[PDB]
Amino acid sequence: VPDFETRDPNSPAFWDERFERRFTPWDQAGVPAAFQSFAARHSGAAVLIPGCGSAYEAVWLAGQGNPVRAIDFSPAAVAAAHEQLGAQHAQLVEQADFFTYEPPFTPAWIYERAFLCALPLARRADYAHRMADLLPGGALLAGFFFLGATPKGPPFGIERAELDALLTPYFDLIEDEAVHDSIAVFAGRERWLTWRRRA
Ligand SMILES: Nc1ncnc2c1ncn2[C@@H]1O[C@H](CSCC[C@H](N)C(=O)O)[C@@H](O)[C@H]1O
Ligand SMILES: [Cl-]
Repeated sequence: VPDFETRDPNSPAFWDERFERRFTPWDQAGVPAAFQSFAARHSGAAVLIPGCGSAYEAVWLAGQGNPVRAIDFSPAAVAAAHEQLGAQHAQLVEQADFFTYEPPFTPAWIYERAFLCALPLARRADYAHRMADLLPGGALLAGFFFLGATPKGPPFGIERAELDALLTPYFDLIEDEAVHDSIAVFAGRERWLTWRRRA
């Protein structure tokens, strides 16, 4: 809605400007219900959260005791995460490029929310390879996927068939659920998808 002077979503400065001016349409202001029920099913799982933004989910996982690393290449995003994490859990977030970052553990679960749809279309192929590289066979890429093409972006919507073309060479779809606490921008568009890394 506002007039931003950064336009390249590949740049951390792009996301800085949105956080800095308080224009963050994607922000849930909390932990989504489906994240909570999925995480309860995988209480021991080591979790990577790329493009974590405010990182509400990392605070929640800290309370459940999962190993977790949340990363965001945006300084303003990491400042937002620190506000949520406080000094107590600040070490769970790092300012890092998802496409460069090596986690200090092998993830059992990489949690997706409003990250794939933050990426320019040209970064989608990298996303798939990176997820496949990070996840061993049987491990999970699971979270909220923003389905259906959009005219502009971000958020860049993705057609179901294009998402298949991206992930099925590496993942089997094993869950596709309606979401019952979605915010306006994602209402009726996001779904919870669980992808299992192929062996
Ligand atoms: N290559 C990259 N590595 C790490 N973070 C990235 C990234 N590309 C985009 N991002 C980050 O992804 C975020 C998209 S906004 C989504 C934030 C959060 N996942 C939420 O659900 O609320 C921004 O904070 C941006 O800085
Ligand atoms: Cl986003």
